[PDB]
Amino acid sequence: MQRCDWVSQDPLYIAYHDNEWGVPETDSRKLFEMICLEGQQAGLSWITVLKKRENYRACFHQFDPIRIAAMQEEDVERLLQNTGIIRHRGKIQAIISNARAWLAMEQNGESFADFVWSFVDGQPQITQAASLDKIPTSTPASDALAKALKKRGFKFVGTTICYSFMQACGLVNDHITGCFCHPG
DNA sequence: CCGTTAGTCCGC
DNA sequence: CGGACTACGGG
Ligand SMILES: Cn1cnc(N)c2ncnc1-2
Ligand code: NA
Ligand SMILES: [Zn+2]
Repeated sequence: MQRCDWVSQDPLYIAYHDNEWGVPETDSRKLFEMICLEGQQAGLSWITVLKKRENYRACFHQFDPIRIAAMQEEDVERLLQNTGIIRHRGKIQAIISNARAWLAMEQNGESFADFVWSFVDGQPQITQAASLDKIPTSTPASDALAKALKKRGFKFVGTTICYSFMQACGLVNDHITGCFCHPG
């Protein structure tokens, strides 16, 4: 089975690639979880975060924004000691900030899913790249999404993070042409 | 440019 | 073994 260049031999990474990455996600809560996990990747490899994803789901209340938004300074200082996540105060606080930011949107008219999908025009763009070096790391759309998220109070959401989120949640489909998951 | 994680790599 | 190095926040 030929797969994208970034997939290691780790079966956890293989299942994530085959079953989740690039598959259009339209659920607001799932999208919220993914923008949070992409921010947790900053400066690190994605596999580090993926391997910890079950720990994140346990520590952050299955990414239910109401439960997250109720977390306090004491929770942050507790999580800073938890070796199952990334022990970085700014990143832990970012998940809490992001949950409050999502609530401020959703209690006030704006679907997070409608909002992120507004940065793509119709069907997800399918890459024409045969190799990872020909796939962009950010685009005009990811630039726009990052700027809009920051305006709305989100943290750890720059253009490169936003583009990786777009790939992951299938707002673009960046499976290389030779990958068995490419919609060839 | 400087600071940071977790993890890899490299030199002593 | 300890240090360098490695997409944000910062100055
Ligand atoms: C290589 N890769 C695969 N999947 C994700 N969700 C990523 N975020 C950053 N880098 C990523
Ligand atoms: Na759209
Ligand atoms: Zn692929």
